[PDB]
Amino acid sequence: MIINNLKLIREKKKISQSELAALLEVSRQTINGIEKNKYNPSLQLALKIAYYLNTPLEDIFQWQPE
Repeated sequence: MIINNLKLIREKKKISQSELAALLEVSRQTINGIEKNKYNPSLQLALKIAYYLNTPLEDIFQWQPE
């Protein structure tokens, strides 16, 4: 039903828009893909933020078909 997500990590990190905007050193419009990327964010989507976030993708990776 639900799986771990970097945005949830953001929630865990308690990072607000100003801070997220700080994270957003990558094209935000890429997120706009969420229209169709509403799935758990792709690694490319995840990596850009995950790069900044103190959280390995490996641990983060949700190998869930859902």
